[PDB]
Amino acid sequence: VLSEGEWQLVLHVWAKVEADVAGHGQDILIRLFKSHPETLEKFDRFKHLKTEAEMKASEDLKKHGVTVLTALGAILKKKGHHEAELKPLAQSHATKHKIPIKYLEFISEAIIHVLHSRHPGDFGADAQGAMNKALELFRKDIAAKYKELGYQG
Ligand code: HEM
Repeated sequence: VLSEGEWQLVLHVWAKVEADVAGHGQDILIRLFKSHPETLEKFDRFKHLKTEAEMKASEDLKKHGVTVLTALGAILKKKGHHEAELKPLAQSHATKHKIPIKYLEFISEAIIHVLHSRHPGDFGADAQGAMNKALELFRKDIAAKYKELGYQG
């Protein structure tokens, strides 16, 4: 369970992310797709993007980065009472999108990298530790849903 002080560190940096949801989303998806190319294969609509410049130019990719960060932000602001928000997400990503838990670890690592690039003064070690704990809780709760449905990752 994160303490209240850890949730404050998380939501203090996220309020910065929300100043520019679309640029943050771009940087995070592009990092994910470059570091782990297999994840790009899950998206029929982005499969055609071959270079980082093509990814940066894609309005559809930018739009989907806003979708992802908007849903994550809604979960974070629930501070670990996020059952209603998480359940629809785990069901679609297990049974429709077929995303293994491992890929949620990958995108977590991209999120933490981008936050540290863009917000050094609000993302020192103590915030980085709280954010890693929040994303682990996110993954742990999804993985429980996966297990129930027969997908565990
Ligand atoms: C922070 C983690 C993630 C969040 C909050 C998230 C959220 C979302 C949301 C809100 C949607 C649209 C509604 C829905 O289909 O349920 C979506 C769709 C999708 N997500 Fe995720 N997602 C995350 C991670 C991933 C990852 C790691 C992958 C793939 C490697 C993935 C693949 C997909 C696909 C294939 C779709 C449908 C996209 C389309 O063709 O319209 N998601 N995700």
